[PDB]
Amino acid sequence: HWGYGKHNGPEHWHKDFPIAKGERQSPVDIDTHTAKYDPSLKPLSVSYDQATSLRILNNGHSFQVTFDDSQDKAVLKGGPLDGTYRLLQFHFHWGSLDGQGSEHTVDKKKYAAELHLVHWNTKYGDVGKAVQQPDGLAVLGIFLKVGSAKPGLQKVVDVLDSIKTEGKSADFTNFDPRGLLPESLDYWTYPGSLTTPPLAECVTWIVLKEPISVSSEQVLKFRKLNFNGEGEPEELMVDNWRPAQPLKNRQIKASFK
Ligand SMILES: C[C@@H]1CC(=O)[C@@]2(C)CC[C@H]3[C@@H](CC[C@@H]4C[C@H](OS(N)(=O)=O)CC[C@@]43C)[C@H]12
Ligand SMILES: [Zn+2]
Repeated sequence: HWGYGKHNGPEHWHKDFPIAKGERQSPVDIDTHTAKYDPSLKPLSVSYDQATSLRILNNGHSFQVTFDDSQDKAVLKGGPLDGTYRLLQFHFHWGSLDGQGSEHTVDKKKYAAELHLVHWNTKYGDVGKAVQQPDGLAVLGIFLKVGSAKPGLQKVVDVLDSIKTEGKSADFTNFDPRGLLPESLDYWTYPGSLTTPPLAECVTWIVLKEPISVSSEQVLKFRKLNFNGEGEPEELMVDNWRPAQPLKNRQIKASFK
């Protein structure tokens, strides 16, 4: 029922998901001058060498690459985190044009897209239990700007024609998510939420300062996806981003000076 349109988009979500007006909603604007450098923050540990990708799926609100999270193979540790977080999936949010698409903003700047690598805390045993906990999930957010191609994204772009409509999936084995990371792991962190329904307040956000560059041809392929199922009136999957929500009583911390 929910979506990104005039009649079912972000301003409607609170009716089915009243936590939409809660105290730790995401995304937020990152005011770079107000974010406090925290020398106590650890470097982020991204251990993706044994990652096992399984499938690529159009879920009607994004496309996602799902991983085997039945063991500690692709894990996030350190940074602001206590314990070990398993990679479940990554997905993107993007715009109809390059001047919008990101969920987080930086001094009100919107990027063309935002990559979310979703991880869950192994102390809760499964992701369904983890989404009920304030420290259940860690989402690594990476901004995309348009310029030079990202070679590590091309394997993803080239299969999107096979998952055009809601509910379509394909084999997507042997994909290495290290190819989607920028040079620097400098980050901002704050306590927040899932950015789609059910908007659960279960996420430690880790947003990288350094964007990755993708080509116009790569983001054009995102924009050919469809929100609709096959047969249904064609509605391009564009502008699948929630705007910035009130920061309320929260501090954004920077890992860097
Ligand atoms: C599988 C877990 C358990 C659960 O209840 C689910 C299904 C809610 C929806 C979640 C999913 C985890 C992966 C995604 C995270 C995304 O949030 S974001 N955009 O902040 O990264 C919201 C959409 C998403 C599919 C959750
Ligand atoms: Zn997301």
